[PDB]
Amino acid sequence: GLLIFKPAFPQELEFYKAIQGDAPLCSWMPTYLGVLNESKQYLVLENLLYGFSKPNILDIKLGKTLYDSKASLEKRERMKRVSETTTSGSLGFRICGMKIQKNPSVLNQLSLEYYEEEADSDYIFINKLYGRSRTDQNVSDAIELYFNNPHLSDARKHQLKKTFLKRLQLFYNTMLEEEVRMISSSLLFIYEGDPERWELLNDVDKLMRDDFIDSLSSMSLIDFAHSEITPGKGYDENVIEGVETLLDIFMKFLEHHH
Ligand SMILES: [Ca+2]
Repeated sequence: GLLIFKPAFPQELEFYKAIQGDAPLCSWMPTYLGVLNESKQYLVLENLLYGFSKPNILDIKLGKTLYDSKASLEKRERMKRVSETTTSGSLGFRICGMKIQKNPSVLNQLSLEYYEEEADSDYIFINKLYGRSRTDQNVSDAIELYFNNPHLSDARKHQLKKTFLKRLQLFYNTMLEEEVRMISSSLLFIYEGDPERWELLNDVDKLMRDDFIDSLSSMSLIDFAHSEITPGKGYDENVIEGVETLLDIFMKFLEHHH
């Protein structure tokens, strides 16, 4: 599963084509490889899950404003409602979903309405209703829940929080330099839930993802159907505000853990 096939939206295709010592934006994105035709067209992308044994996935939507210019006022109105009623409008980001290995301690406290199990795996899908119902006060706990893998020691969970903080510092620095406007893009977090793989790699976790063409965790930026390059227009303040909040949250994870 080296590759992903995503239905092509012309604006997302144009964004990948336009893009592809602070890191450049492209280094956060999946590698775009081309298109496949059916006709139905698909974007062919690097699979960000490739190489993980038990990937644990967190999708976060970036921005207070959640519509672009091309939006019909019907969806413009729907998107203002989403922003106004979730952490998007207050904090600049919201949890969109997760797919994580179930932790018995977690499952006991989480409402049945917030997730979908299966018999065929140890994985739960944490749904949109969960992410939309997070408040400014409990959203930090929701992120700590993501990391609460039953197979990882407290030392490894902490390492990951620290590594992702560093990625957020680097991503913030990238965003100060990029002249783009990105609407409803996601940061995609992935970490390795299999501690045999932590053994194999001796707990060494690359800050930046290996260039695909020529990791125990990764942070990526995905979903560019409402993105475009905007040279001369300055940095994306809308997105950076969400990043600023994530930085505060992740720095707080490190408090008290001397
Ligand atoms: Ca080893």
